[PDB]
Amino acid sequence: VSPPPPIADEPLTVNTGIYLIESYSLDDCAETFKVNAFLSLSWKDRRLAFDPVRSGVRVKTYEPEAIWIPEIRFVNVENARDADVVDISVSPDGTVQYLERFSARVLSPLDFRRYPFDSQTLHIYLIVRSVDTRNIVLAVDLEKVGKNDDVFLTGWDIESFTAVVKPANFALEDRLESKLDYQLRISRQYFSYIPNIILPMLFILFISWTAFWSTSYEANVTLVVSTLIAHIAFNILVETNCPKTPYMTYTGAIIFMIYLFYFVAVIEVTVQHYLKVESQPARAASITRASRIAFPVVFLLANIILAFLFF
Amino acid sequence: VSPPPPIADEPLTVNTGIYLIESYSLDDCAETFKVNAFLSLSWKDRRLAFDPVRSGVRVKTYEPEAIWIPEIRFVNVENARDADVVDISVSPDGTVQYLERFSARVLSPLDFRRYPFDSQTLHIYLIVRSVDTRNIVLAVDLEKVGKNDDVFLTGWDIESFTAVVKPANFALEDRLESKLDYQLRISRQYFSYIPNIILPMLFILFISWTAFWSTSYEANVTLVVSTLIAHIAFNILVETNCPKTPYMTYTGAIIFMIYLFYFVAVIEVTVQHYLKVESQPARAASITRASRIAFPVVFLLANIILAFLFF
Amino acid sequence: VSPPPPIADEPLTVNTGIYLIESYSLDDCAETFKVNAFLSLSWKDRRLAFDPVRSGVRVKTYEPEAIWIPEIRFVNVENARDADVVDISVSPDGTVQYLERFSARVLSPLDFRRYPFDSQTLHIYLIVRSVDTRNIVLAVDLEKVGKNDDVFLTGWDIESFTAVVKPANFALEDRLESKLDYQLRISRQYFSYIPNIILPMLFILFISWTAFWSTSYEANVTLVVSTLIAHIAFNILVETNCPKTPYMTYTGAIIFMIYLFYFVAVIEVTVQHYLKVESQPARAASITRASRIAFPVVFLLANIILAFLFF
Amino acid sequence: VSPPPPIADEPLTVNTGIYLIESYSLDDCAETFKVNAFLSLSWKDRRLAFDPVRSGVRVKTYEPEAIWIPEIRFVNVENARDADVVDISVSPDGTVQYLERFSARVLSPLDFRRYPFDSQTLHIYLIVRSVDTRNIVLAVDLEKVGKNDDVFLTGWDIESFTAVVKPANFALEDRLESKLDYQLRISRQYFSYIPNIILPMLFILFISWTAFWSTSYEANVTLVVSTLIAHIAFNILVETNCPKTPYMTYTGAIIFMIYLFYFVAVIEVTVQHYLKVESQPARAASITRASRIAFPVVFLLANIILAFLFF
Amino acid sequence: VSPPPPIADEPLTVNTGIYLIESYSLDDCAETFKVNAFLSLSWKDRRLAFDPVRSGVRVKTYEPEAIWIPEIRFVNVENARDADVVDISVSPDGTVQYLERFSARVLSPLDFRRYPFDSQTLHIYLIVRSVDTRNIVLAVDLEKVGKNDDVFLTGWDIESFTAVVKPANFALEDRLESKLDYQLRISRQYFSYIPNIILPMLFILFISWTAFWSTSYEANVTLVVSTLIAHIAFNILVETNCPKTPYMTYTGAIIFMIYLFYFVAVIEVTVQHYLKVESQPARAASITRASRIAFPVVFLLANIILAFLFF
Ligand SMILES: CC(C)c1cccc(C(C)C)c1O
Ligand SMILES: [Cl-]
Ligand SMILES: [Cl-]
Ligand SMILES: [Cl-]
Ligand SMILES: [Cl-]
Ligand SMILES: [Cl-]
Repeated sequence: VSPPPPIADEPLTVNTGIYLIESYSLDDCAETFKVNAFLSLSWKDRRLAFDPVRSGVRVKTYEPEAIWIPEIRFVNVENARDADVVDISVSPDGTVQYLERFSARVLSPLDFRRYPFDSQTLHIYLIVRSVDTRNIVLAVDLEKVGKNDDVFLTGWDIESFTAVVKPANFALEDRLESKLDYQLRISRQYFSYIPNIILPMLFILFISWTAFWSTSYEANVTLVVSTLIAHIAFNILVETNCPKTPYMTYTGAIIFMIYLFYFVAVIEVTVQHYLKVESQPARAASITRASRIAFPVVFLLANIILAFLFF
Repeated sequence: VSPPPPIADEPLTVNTGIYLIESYSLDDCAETFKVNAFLSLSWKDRRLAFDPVRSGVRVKTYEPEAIWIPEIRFVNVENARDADVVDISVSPDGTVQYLERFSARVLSPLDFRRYPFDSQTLHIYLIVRSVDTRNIVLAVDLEKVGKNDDVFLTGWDIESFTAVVKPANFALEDRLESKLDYQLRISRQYFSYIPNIILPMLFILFISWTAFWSTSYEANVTLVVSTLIAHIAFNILVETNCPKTPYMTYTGAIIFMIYLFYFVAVIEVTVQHYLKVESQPARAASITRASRIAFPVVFLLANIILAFLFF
Repeated sequence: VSPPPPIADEPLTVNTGIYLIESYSLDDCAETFKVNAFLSLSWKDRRLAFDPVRSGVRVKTYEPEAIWIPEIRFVNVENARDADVVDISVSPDGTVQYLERFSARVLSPLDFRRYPFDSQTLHIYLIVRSVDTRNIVLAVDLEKVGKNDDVFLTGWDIESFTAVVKPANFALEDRLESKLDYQLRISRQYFSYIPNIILPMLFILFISWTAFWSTSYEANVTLVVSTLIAHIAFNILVETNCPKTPYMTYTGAIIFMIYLFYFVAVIEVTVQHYLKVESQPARAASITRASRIAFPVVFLLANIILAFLFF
Repeated sequence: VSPPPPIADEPLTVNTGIYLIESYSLDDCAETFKVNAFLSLSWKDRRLAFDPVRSGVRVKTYEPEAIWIPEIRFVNVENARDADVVDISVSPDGTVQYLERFSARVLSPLDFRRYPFDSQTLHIYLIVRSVDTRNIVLAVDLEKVGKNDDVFLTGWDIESFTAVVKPANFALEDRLESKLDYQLRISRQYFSYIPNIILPMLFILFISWTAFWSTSYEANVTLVVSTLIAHIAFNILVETNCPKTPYMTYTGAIIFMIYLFYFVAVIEVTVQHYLKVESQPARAASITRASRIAFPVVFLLANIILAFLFF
Repeated sequence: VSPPPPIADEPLTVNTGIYLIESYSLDDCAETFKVNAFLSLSWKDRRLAFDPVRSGVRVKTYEPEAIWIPEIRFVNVENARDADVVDISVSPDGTVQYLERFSARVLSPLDFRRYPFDSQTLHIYLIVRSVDTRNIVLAVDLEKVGKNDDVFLTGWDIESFTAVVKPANFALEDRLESKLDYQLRISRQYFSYIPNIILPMLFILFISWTAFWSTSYEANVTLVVSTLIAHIAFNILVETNCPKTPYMTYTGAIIFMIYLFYFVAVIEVTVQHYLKVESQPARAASITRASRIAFPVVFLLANIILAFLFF
């Protein structure tokens, strides 16, 4: 229980590897996701070297307490990881082969600007603090990085689980720290978004536009205002249950634009009636007639503009 | 505390068995369910063999620390299982009989495509990682698999708890892994759906269809739009409180179709009025007259089509 | 640390007793409840007997580790109970007197068929698995079963805390099990239900029935449909927040019947108008006049029928 | 690790004291509140007496394991308290000075009858069970009982933290129990109630009363019914999120009375119209004229009656 | 062990420093936030002094058990912090350099008076209780206080992480206490508030004001009342999900004022109609004409007054 000594001035290279067993509980609101994975660590400790002939065994198994193990920690975890040592094995030269199974709630931010057509890169940061006697540097064993084929996130297509092989070495509180980046690339698999959210919302908006084919101010007030209540009630029904996002999203803009369309529709209805009351049914009829094309066209173009702006 | 040695080159067969005591907290949203069960393990360690004459005892009881126990883990659990060793018993030949009581929150995906007439297969995966000295393989003792008769999940019929006797042996990180599949088959209790959800949502839709027996555009706008609000408010009332499902479900389609029916009903109402204003009460009356049969018939057929498509 | 030996062939009788200190968090939805209680165990271990004269002491206090204690477990608990040994005391003849303080989230199903006029029987099942050497049977010490007078569940009258003195001995995985049933009888506090839920729901229904005193189809459509929205919004306001119950409840039936009454009221309104439009104000007036008595009477009788059926 | 022996037949007096560091998470629904506090215990165990000359030290510090500490427990806590021993100090005479820092979710019932003008007395019950060798009695050290000035509960004024100095010694399961009552007196902060809840609810109700200045049955149906929906939606907006209270509260009564006022207003509207249709516009006008004063006056009086009844 | 001895009469100075690694789960409702940070402690224990020449080593590493470490605690944490000792290092003069990684749910009150244009100062209070042998005082090592650049709280700009260098030394239960204040200054990201909350809420209000351009009492009742329902439904849609704030906020006032504006708008509508019915269309027209400017102007000024009052 002291770090291994350097042959020359070299730092201790710890070979890492994360193998995802299970990925679950991705909370879009909290920006967290839970993982069940294997963490494999490998380093050279000469104090533990042995001759396979005079020992008989080709590999020696140790208990965590018995030998020096580097203090590897996760940077972005909520509570400290729940680890269980699976195996520790020493090869004749002194190469330790550590493997543990852990579960962790990882904090990784999410970008909803392009929701529900968004892709995310989830991060798992590995860190090691360099000791008094010698410096510790992390390295990636690509043979020890992967994920089980069964690894799923409902409503997401899991593209890849890879690691940024070059560690980000830096000084923190007068000591060296080696930081490794493991990336989980996921893209939204939301198909049912169209018939469940977009299409009913659009039907309600269209229902308001039928007031451009009526002259009954009482039926028109009922149309635009009652559809505005329906629109809001529908949005309470399909609510993301997430706090408001500080930035403007694609879907956020569309919804804003829809509120603006209900507003402008009321203006038209109000004008059409006022012109009729002021015995000017020529202007009242022309406005209503224009609105029949004006509303769908402006809506269609404004959506094309937004879609272009976000994607 | 070292694995038992092989007679010849054979792997160590560990006989498993899960006996469900309690099943609870099935979360449709989270795709999780909690379990209280017995995990019985049984293997042969010759180092432990005894003569009942020299020992006096017909069976020897050990403490977990005293003997070598295989590291059996669950694949799909959220946090590591809460285990309590009930009993460890060695028979004269060296056959170990381990039994522990555990509780675990198991992650198993759910298929809502046929909801609320759906059946689900809940999974409990047992795994063992092969050691340095020898390979470990899992096997099922069918006498040690079952469930208490009292075992219940409110709103589900618990059909069976069985295990896929042939383990899925595979290589992972240069070591053999032996995986076992325990399946909990449950089917839903869909009767209260009819009076609680289907019938009221239907009454609301029918209330809209009474606009095919009226010529009052003001009363008809009120009918279709106000029932559309009622429909949405009712759906907020019977809300599954689950995130939206990425795939299209049977119930999802019906609801979509209902929104489309409210849309088409507004088109009819609008047309009826426009033809009536444009002094064409022949076409206005004929359309309304058709709609009286057109709407119920198309609805009935479209539902028959969907029911056939999903089931 | 081995079970006590039998004088003859008799099984070991462990005398149990649960004393409720606190009862809390009764979750109607989850079908669980939390408890703080004392669990008192008493058995005869001769290996521990002593002469009070030679020992000069009445009773000898032991530490849990020092002596053999039977593995008593709860059948219906979520996580394993949080136990704290209060006292272990041996009398001269070897009668052990164990007492521990525990807290447990107990899973006990609930029957809402007669809600909110329901009574429930909460269960706490104690179990012991018989060992290799000898069989263990549970017994009830009635002097050690009770509850503190301060024991409360908000919204329930706590009737009794008693135990089914005869244990349910049965075989499980070729070993004997001794199961004891502790019952907590609670009845509901239904008074605030009348002014808070029943009466406003009834006022909303009556408001719709005023359409039987009007001939204005526009005012009548507004009446029945707007009260149908009010009814739903009120139900969202008084929502049980519980997943839907798979079975039909008393309150479930009443609400279903209310939805059917809103439906039939729309039929009347529609008919009355159609007959008036078809210049038949004799039938239109007679139907409306009947409905003024038909609706309250049928509602009153249909309730009487339901109340009789459930109680 | 055995209780201290009595000089004469006296019981062991343990001097207690709770000092609130932080109070938080007061859940009105759950009737629980969380606390961070110091629990100071002091008793004389002569077995621990030392000579300051032979020891060098004027006070000796011990580890919890090393000496006999009385088993002090909380009666009304959800899970067992999270304790951390801060200091254990013995002075030559054998006087032990224990101090711990604990956090606990305390269950104390709440009386909402006078909400939001209510005051509550939160309880923290300390208990000690007497042993075989000698009886243990709790006592209060008033110098060791208080609260930090920073101690806050959002929306409450924290009046006092005091203890009922006379313990409630009683027999339980043939052993003596000494109980101590610590009381946290809090009163509510109710000013934002008026503008946030009471006033908008009253504006909506007044909006309905404008139907006493109109003869349009269609505008009047819309007024009373649409305000009844608004009233309900507003109540969903300001919802306490608490299960229904089994007893009738002050606020509960006001809301009930408001529902009754919407009901009676519909009766007026219905009557006024029926009398007008039955060509009796003398009675129709007189009723409406009365209602203009009848409704505000009866409402004002009925509230005065209720306020008097509850306070 | 035992505290270090003083050279002269001086108190023991413990040099503290908190380095935020992760900040997450800021709950505006619960007035709590979670943190992952390093806690660095440093004091001089002469008992540990050594000669680097005689020792060979320039620094000695110890295990927590081996040496005296001061009991540093947090004042405002929910449960006791989850700590893991990273490193303990003694320099030849006996200066201990302790470093641990902890995670804690910190309770810090929030002031919503200026929401959503608010800034908050989150607190982390460090405390040490003075022992009998000697007094302990906390000090800040400014080189050891900071935050990772990646440290984020969604929807907030993290301004600074600093400590109030002068500790709050005070007496508590006849012992000295040294308190340090660590402050996390955050300001809100209010831009998405305008398009998401302020603008749609405003449109809904303007929709009501169109009743000043209509004489149809039926269309006007529908306008003001239906927009009042829309306003409430929209507020249920954008709900903070936070318990009501005991104090009056800026947004609280605006919303109250909006409810008052819906009320006054109904008064106008009612008056305009009553004057028209009482054949006084001169006053009816003049009021409506004034309201067209009166409502926007008074609203604009009243908002200017409020904005000035809060900011
Ligand atoms: C006036 C009447 C036809 C009406 C129109 C719009 C909305 C509602 C409800 C949702 C308040 C309504 O009752
Ligand atoms: Cl970690
Ligand atoms: Cl596991
Ligand atoms: Cl248990
Ligand atoms: Cl406790
Ligand atoms: Cl702490």
